[PDB]
Amino acid sequence: APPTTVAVIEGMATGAPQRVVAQADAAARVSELFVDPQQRERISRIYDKTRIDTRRMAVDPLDDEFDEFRREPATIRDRMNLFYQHAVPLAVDVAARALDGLPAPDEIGQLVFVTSTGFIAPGVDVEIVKQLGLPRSISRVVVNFMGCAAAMNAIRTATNYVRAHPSMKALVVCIELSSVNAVFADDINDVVIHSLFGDGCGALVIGASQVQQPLPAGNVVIRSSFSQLLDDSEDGIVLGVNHDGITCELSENLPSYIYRSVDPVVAEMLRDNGLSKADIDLWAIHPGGPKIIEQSARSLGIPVGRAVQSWDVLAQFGNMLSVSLIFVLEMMVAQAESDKPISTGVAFAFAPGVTVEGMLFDIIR
Amino acid sequence: PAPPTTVAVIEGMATGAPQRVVAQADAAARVSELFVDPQQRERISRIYDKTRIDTRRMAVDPLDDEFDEFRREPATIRDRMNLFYQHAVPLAVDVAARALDGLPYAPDEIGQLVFVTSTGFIAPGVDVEIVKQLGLPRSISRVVVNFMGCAAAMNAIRTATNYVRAHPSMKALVVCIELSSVNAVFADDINDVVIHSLFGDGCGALVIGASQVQQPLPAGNVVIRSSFSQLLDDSEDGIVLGVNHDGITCELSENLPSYIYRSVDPVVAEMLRDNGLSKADIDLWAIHPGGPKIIEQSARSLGIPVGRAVQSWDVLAQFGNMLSVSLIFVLEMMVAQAESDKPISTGVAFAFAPGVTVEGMLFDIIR
Ligand SMILES: CCCCCCCC(=O)O
Ligand SMILES: CCCCCCCC(=O)O
Repeated sequence: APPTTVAVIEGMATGAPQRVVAQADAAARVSELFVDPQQRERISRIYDKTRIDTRRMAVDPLDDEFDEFRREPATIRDRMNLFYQHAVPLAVDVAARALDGLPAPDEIGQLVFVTSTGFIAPGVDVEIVKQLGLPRSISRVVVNFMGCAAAMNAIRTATNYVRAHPSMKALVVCIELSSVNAVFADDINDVVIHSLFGDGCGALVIGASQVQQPLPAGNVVIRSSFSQLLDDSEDGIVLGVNHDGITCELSENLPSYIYRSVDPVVAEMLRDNGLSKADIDLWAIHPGGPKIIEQSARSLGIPVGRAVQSWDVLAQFGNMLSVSLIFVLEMMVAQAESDKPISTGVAFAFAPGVTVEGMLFDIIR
Repeated sequence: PAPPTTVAVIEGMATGAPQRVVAQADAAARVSELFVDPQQRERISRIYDKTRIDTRRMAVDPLDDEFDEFRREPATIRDRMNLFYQHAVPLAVDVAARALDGLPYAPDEIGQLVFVTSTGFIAPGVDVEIVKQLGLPRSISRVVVNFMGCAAAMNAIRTATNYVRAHPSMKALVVCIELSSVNAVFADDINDVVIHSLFGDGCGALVIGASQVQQPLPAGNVVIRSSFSQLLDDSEDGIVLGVNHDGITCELSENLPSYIYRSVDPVVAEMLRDNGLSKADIDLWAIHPGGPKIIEQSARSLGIPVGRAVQSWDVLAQFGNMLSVSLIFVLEMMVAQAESDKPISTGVAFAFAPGVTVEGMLFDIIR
């Protein structure tokens, strides 16, 4: 007999590096390194097509001082040291603020640490424990290279924890510093990647509640969680470690995989929870790029602009991989879409596989 | 709400490793050749002898000159990760298939896959090929636990136990694979040679389900009673993992044995007390076979004779240090050869991760 308890987000917080990089300025830095004017207009037409206004970088890519370093080979170890150095102070602040809204450090039983842009042990999860004075006996899980949908896998892990240990809470911390892996382009993909990815941190505090028990406004109930590895999509999203930093490779066919897959997956899931698409008030589509939001919406047969919080996060921060969906959730909690006392929502994102990960959730108003 | 009164059971287990055996004597010969001073070659042979390792398994033949060009060449990390994938998949899939072959054929009951490695980094990775080639459900929950060192199987089991305790109808599959051989480079200092003397290759897989407590279980099942974890202080240097241009690396402090001596007893003592036991109630000590000093200092801390941990010594001797995998090997041995007449054997497993952290389980083997 499964426990009849449910997982609740009781606490959230976001953060990002102080350094803003205007998309206009980034396109200038790149266009300078082209001669043929037919090629310079293609660069500017790429950066304009991103529908990104700003990003936050831990390391300024529009800074000449480290152009020597970013061209130099065999720097991966230095970049991982660089990741640790920025990640700790950012991670610890965001986590501290996710907890600051709430009553007892000895009740936090699990820390789930998510990144696909950092690889170093002992890592940030340890400094989080020490600097926040969490229990030395806390369960730690490090989820790596699960891409942009990694927060969904982390939440599912946290949900399993608190449902097996209802007295206890789980702390989920995601941090992505794409900027630490920035290099001078060889291929088209490289320039496209460098045009989209930014930096951010998000943190969640998850606890268990008895079903039907009353909950304060702003709590998010995780009702249901779904995964789907698709066929003939291995090329879709590819992550690798190079001598000069971690890399991401996105197939030209990725938008086609997204169009094909989203509706059947989301349709089956909703049917399984006795819902139709007309019962969803909130669509938290992963803001990975314009193409990902566009093709996700077209698959679902909803107007592209319906996912306004996704568009807003892309515009202000770009693609922050795992973190992006914590930002979308914070916005949805912060600005209610209607008068309803509960808002029902679907979140999903794409990981290597290709895999579709998502949640059905309720925000209490 | 009240916590579920269910317990996690290992219902399935299997090990594997590369076909290729490499005698410790032969490995020491190749390494001594690449050195000049006869006083230096004495130290190398006395290092390899001191490991108390007889054989290891390599996916990649390290005493093979075609590979020596490559392992001197810089900026090869991507190629080595491609090399990891290429060997890992066939090995991973076989070991997982054999962990499941022990049970009624129902792939649709596997709800979680936890994939553990600190020697490989590539997406989409082995976890995906495992799902496809075994025809596990496309809807299966996947978690990739990376760079949690040699105690990573303990973190994985804890994760799997939380899953099946929240989803009692469902089972979780834990797969650990380490190929140290794909990160082999020519030594610089001392740590380099010591690391290259200890680490080997292996794969282990576990199938975990939930039982109602006191409900009867077949012989060979392992009951996970408790999991425990302890981050220690002034021990950051103890165990360090990093990614280099020419492969993943490991750095072990000269003070690591001191951290192990000081940590193990208090941690294990408190844990046992909390489950209503003393050290005199333990029948099985599954100390992580990381090296002689780790087994020795663990035993000295606990105040048990060093040779008491027989299966740890045997796994080191035959396979060396396989990080996360090593303790699945120790568990298989303990299941395979009963230590006494008792119908249940109670045991403690623990290992060391970056932090430094002590991770472990209290467990019962059904006889
Ligand atoms: C997932 C790691 C890839 C990051 C590449 C650098 C992109 C940028 O920040 O411009
Ligand atoms: C954690 C990775 C360690 C790589 C060292 C290689 C040891 C060997 O295979 O001889």
